Amino acid sequence: MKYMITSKGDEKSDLLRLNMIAGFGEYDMEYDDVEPEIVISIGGDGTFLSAFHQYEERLDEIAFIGIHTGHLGFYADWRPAEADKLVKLLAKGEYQKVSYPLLKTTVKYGKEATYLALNESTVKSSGGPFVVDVVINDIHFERFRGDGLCMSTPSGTTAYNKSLGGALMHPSIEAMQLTEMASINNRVYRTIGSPLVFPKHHVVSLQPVNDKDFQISVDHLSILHRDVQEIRYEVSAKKIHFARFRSFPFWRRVHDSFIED
Amino acid sequence: MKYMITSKGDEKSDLLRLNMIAGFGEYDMEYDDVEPEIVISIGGDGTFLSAFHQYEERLDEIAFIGIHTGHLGFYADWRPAEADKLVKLLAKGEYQKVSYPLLKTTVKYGKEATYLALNESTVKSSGGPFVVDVVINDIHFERFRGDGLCMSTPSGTTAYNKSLGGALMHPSIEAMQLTEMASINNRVYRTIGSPLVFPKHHVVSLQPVNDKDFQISVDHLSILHRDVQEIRYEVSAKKIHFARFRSFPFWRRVHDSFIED
Amino acid sequence: MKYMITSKGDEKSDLLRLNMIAGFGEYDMEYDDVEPEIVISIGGDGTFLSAFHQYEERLDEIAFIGIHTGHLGFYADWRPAEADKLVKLLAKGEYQKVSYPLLKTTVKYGKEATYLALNESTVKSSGGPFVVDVVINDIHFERFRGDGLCMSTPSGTTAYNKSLGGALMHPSIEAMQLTEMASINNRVYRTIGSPLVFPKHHVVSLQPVNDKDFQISVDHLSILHRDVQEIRYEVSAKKIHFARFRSFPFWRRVHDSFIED
Amino acid sequence: MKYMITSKGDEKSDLLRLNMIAGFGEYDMEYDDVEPEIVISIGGDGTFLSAFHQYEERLDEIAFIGIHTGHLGFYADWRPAEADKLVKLLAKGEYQKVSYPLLKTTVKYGKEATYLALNESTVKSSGGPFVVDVVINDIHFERFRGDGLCMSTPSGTTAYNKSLGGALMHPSIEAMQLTEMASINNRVYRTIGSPLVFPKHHVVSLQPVNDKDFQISVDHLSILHRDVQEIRYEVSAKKIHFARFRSFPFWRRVHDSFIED
Ligand SMILES: CCNC(=O)NC[C@H]1O[C@@H](n2c(C#CCOC[C@H]3O[C@@H](n4cnc5c(N)ncnc54)[C@H](O)[C@@H]3O)nc3c(N)ncnc32)[C@H](O)[C@@H]1O
Ligand SMILES: CCNC(=O)NC[C@H]1O[C@@H](n2c(C#CCOC[C@H]3O[C@@H](n4cnc5c(N)ncnc54)[C@H](O)[C@@H]3O)nc3c(N)ncnc32)[C@H](O)[C@@H]1O
Ligand SMILES: CCNC(=O)NC[C@H]1O[C@@H](n2c(C#CCOC[C@H]3O[C@@H](n4cnc5c(N)ncnc54)[C@H](O)[C@@H]3O)nc3c(N)ncnc32)[C@H](O)[C@@H]1O
Ligand SMILES: CCNC(=O)NC[C@H]1O[C@@H](n2c(C#CCOC[C@H]3O[C@@H](n4cnc5c(N)ncnc54)[C@H](O)[C@@H]3O)nc3c(N)ncnc32)[C@H](O)[C@@H]1O
Repeated sequence: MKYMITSKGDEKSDLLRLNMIAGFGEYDMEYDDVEPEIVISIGGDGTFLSAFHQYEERLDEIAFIGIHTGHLGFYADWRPAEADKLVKLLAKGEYQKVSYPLLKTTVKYGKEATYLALNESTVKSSGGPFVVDVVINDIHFERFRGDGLCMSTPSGTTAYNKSLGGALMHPSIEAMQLTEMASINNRVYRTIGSPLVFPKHHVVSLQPVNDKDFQISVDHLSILHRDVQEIRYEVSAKKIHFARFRSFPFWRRVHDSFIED
Repeated sequence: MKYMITSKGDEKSDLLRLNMIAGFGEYDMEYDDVEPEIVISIGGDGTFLSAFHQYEERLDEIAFIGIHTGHLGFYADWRPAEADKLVKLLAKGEYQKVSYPLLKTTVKYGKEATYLALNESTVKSSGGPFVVDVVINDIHFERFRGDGLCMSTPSGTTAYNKSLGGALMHPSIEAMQLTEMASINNRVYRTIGSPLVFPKHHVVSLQPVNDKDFQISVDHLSILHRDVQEIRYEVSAKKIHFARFRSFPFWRRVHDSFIED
Repeated sequence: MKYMITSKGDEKSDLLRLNMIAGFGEYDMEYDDVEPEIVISIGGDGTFLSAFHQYEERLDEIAFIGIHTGHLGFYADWRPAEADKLVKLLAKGEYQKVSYPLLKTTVKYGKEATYLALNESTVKSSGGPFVVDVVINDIHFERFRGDGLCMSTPSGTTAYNKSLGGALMHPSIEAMQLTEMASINNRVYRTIGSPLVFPKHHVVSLQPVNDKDFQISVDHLSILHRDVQEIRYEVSAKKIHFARFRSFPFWRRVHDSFIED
Repeated sequence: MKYMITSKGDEKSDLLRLNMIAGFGEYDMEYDDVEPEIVISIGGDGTFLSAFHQYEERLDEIAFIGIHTGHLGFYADWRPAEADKLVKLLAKGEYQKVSYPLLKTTVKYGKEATYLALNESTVKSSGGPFVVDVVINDIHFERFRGDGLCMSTPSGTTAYNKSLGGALMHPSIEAMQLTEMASINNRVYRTIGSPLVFPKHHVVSLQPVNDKDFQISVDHLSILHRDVQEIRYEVSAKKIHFARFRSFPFWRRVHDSFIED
C-alpha cells in the first residue's frame, strides 16, 4: 500500500521517520509521496496541518495518521514509542476509517479563490477598522465592527475557536461555528456576541462596507486579499479520513488535552 | 380538525381566544383540549412552554402554534392583529410542519423519573456546594464544582443557554449543549469551561460525590430531588412539531429577538 | 500578648493547635478567645472566613494569621511544618501589619441590618425571577433581570468574583467590584454585562421591582430576607489587619493559587 | 484666555468651529494653538484622542473640552446646539477641573521610547505567534501565548478593554487594567485569564521569549518596534484635566453610552 511520511524536521522526528521507512521495507509497503494512500505525520498539529494541506487534492484517496513528538498533538493518536506497533498494524491492513467535516471558504474579487480548512478560517482587516455585513442564507443578520471573525470546523472547535469563547463540537456533527473577535457593542453598534453553529447547506457570507482589503487565514496560512467582494463560508462536501487502530473518543481526546493526562 | 387554545389569562389574551373560537365556529373545526391536533398558545414563551408540557403525552399527534401578546415571544409566529388570517389558513388545511429536537432527562434514586424539555434542564444543589462527576458515554470527563450545569436543546440555546455564554444552535442539528454555571477553577479544581455540544446517541451522566439532593429544573419547572444516584442527559427521540404558514427562518427569528425589530 | 487559635476540627489541625498552645506556653503569651489581639486560623479559607466573622466586633484590635492544612488556603501564609517558626517570630513581637478593604452591606425592611464581608456579598431571589433596579449614587443605572449579583472586596476578587468573569484587584485599591450572574439580554432587557469597580464613598443600591424576598449571602453565610426595601453596598471604613512576617505579594499569592506551585 | 479648537474636518464641525471662534471674538479670548490653555475638540472620541496627543507636552497647562458632532462621543460633554452656551460659560471663567489617570508605556531596544495613553496600549506580534513573559514588580507571573495584551486606563476601560471582557473602572481610581487577547490554555499553556487591575507604583513588564518584533498601539496609533528588550506599563504621574461646567457623573456617562439615551 502506497504511503508517505512527513516530519517536523527535528532530530527525533527525522530519525523516527527513517526507522518506520526501514520497518515498512519488511512489508508490502511502497513509499510514494505523489499518490499515497496513507499519510503519516510525525511532529505536532502544525506538522499535521501541513500534511493535510499538502494533499488536499486527494482527501478522498488518503487516510491520515498522526504521531506527536511534541508538546500537545491534538490530532495525533500515537506516541513515538508505539511506532513499531503502528507499522505492523498498518501493514496488517485492518483498521477503521473515521471522517471529520471540513470547512469551505470562497473569496471573490472584481476572480474566485476557494480553500479547505481543518481547523478554522478567520478574517481580519488589512490594518484599519474591520467592518463587514453578515449575511446568512441571503438574509442580512448583523453588521460586525471589531477585530475579526473565526469560522471553525468541529475538530477545530478545540483550537482557536475555544480561545474565543466558542463551544466544543463533536465531529460527528456536520457543522461550522462562527465566533467573534472583540466586537464593539454600544448604543450605535450591536452584534449577537454569542457563537453561532450553522448546519450543512447553510451559507454565511461576509460583505465589506468600507475597506475591501482583508487578511484571511486558513489554519496556519495567512493571506492578504485585495478588492474583496465577498467571503463565503460553508460546510464542505469533502471530508478528511483518519486511520484508527484503537478507540480514542473525541471527548477523551478533549479530556487528555485540557483536563489532565 | 380538533384544536384547543390556551391563554396567558390577561384581558387581551382571553378576548383574543374567544374571538378565534368564534371564528373557528365558521369552519369544520372542533374545540377539544383532551385530544387536540392543533394547540394554539396565546401569551408568551412561558405560556407556550406550559402548552407544550400540558400535552407532552401526544407530541406526535400535535402541531403547535404561538401567538405572542407579550414582550418578546421567541416561539411565536403571529401578532394578535394577524389572528383572523391564522384562523382562515389553519382552516384551509394547508401549512407545513417543522420539527425541533427535544431533551430527555432521566433521574434515578435508590425509582426512575424522566422528563422532556423544550428549552433546557439545569441542576443545582439543594443548598450547599454543588459537586458532580461528569461522565460522557461511560468515560469520566471532569469533576464539576460550581453553582450548576445547564443542558439545552437547539431552540433553547437562545434562552438560558445564551446568558451562560453558550452558542446558538440551528434546530435542524439534533444535538444538546451543556454549559457551566460559575465553576471554580484553581490549582486544585479544573473544568473544561467551554460549552459542549453533544450529538444524538451520546449520553451525559451526572454522578453525585457528596450531597445527593439537587434542585432540578425542566424549563419553568423546578423540582427538589432527594437520594439521587444519577442524572442522565440525552437527545430525545420525540420531537415537537410546529405548524408554519409563512417562512420565518431561525436566524431571522434570532435577529428580530436580539438585534432589532 | 493575648491570642486565640481556631481549628478546622480535623485531626491534623486540632493537634497542630495544641502544639502551638504548648509552644506559646514558653513565652509571654496568654490564650484569650474573648479579647485576643492575634487570631490564628488553622484550616482553610472557610476556617479563616469563620475566624474573621467570629471577631468582626474587634477588627481594629486584632491581627489575623492563617495556617492552611487543606487544599488551597488563599488567605494563609504558613505551612503546618513552619508552625514552630511562627510561634517564635510572633513571640519576638516584631512583624508588620497589612490591611485589606472590607465590604459593607446594609439591608432595609418595612428595620436595618448591616454586615461586613471579606470575600463578597451576593443577592438572589427567594425562588422566582430576580429583578432589581441598580441605583448608583442616587442615579438609576439599569434594571437587572437574571440569577443574581455579586459585590466583591479586593481580596475577594480571586474568589466567587473570579468565577463570574470579574477582574482581579490588588488590595491596596480601596474599591468594590460588582459582577452579574447570568443576566438576560434581548430586545427588551439590557444590562451593562461588564463588571463594575466602584471607589470609596460610592453607594450602590439595589431596589426591588416585584418580589421583595431575597436570599442574601455574606461570605459563607446565606440568609433569607423578607419585605426588603433596599440593599446597599459600600466600601467599609473598617479594615482587616494581617500579621505578616515575610514578603508574600498579592500577585505572587495569585500566581501560586492559579498558575502553579 | 488662550485657547484652540480642533475639528473632525467635516462640514458640520468646521462651521461650528468658525462660529465659536467668532463668538470667542466677543470676549477676552485669544486663539493660540501653540500654547493654549483650553483645547476644544469638535468631532468624536477619535478627534478628541488626536487633540490629547497633539498637546501631550503641556497636559499640566491645558484643560480639555469635547463637543461631539458624531455617533457616540464618550469623552464629549456637549451637543452642537449647546455650543454658544459653552462659549459664554468658558468666557465667564468659572468651571471646575477634573483629572483622569493616564497610562505610561516605556519600550526598550538594544534606546528608550515612552508614550502616554488616554485609552489603552496594546501589544501584538509582528506576524507570527505572540509570546511574552509577564513580570509584575520583578516577579515572573506567567508566560502569555495568544493574540496580544491590552493595558487600559480607567476612562479607557469603557473602550477596547470593555470588548475584551474587562471591567469598567471609575476614573477616581488611579489604576491600570490588563486584559488578554485570546490566550491559548491547555495542558501545556496556562494563563490567569481574568483581567488584572494594578494600582499606582506597580510596574508590569513584558519580556520577549522568541520573536522580538511587536506591533505596539497607543490609542489610535499603531507602531512597529524591532529588537524589543522590554515593554513596561505603569500608571503615569501626569494626568489629563477636563473643564466641566455641569455635573455628568462617569456612571451616568456609562449609562447613556451603553444602556440608552
Ligand atoms: C498561535 C497560537 N497557536 C498555537 O500555538 N497553536 C498551537 C497549539 O494549538 C494546538 N492545536 C492546534 C494547532 C495548531 C497549529 O496551527 C496553528 C493554529 O493555531 C491556532 N491558534 C491560532 N491562534 C490561536 C490562539 N490565539 N489561541 C489558540 N489557538 C490559536 C489556530 O487554530 C491555528 O489553526 N489545533 C488544535 C486543535 N484542534 N485542538 C487543540 N489544539 C490544537 C497545537 O497543538 C498547539 O498546542
Ligand atoms: C428568569 C429569567 N427568564 C426569563 O425572564 N425568561 C423569559 C424570557 O425568556 C425568553 N425566552 C424564553 C422563555 C421563557 C419562559 O420560561 C423561563 C425560561 O427562563 C429562561 N431563563 C431562566 N433563567 C434565565 C436567565 N438567567 N437568563 C436567561 N434566561 C433564563 C429559561 O430558559 C427558562 O426556560 N425562551 C426563549 C428562547 N428560547 N429564546 C429566547 N428567549 C426565550 C422569554 O421570551 C422571556 O423574554
Ligand atoms: C462553593 C464553591 N466554593 C468553594 O469551594 N470555595 C472554596 C474555594 O474557595 C477558595 N477561596 C475562598 C474561599 C472560601 C470558602 O468560602 C466560600 C466561598 O466560596 C466562594 N464561592 C462560592 N461560590 C463559588 C463559586 N461558584 N465559584 C467560586 N467560588 C465560589 C465564595 O467566595 C464564598 O465566599 N476564598 C478565596 C479567595 N479569596 N481567593 C481564592 N480562593 C478562595 C477556597 O480556598 C476554596 O478553594
Ligand atoms: C476599531 C473599533 N473601534 C472603534 O470603532 N472605536 C470608536 C468607538 O470607540 C468609541 N470609544 C472610544 C474611542 C475611540 C477612537 O479610537 C480608537 C479606539 O478604538 C478602540 N478600539 C479599538 N479596537 C476596538 C475594539 N475591537 N473594540 C472596541 N473598541 C476598540 C480603542 O480603544 C482605540 O483606542 N473611546 C471610548 C471610550 N473611552 N469609551 C467608550 N467608547 C469609546 C468611540 O466613540 C467609537 O464609538
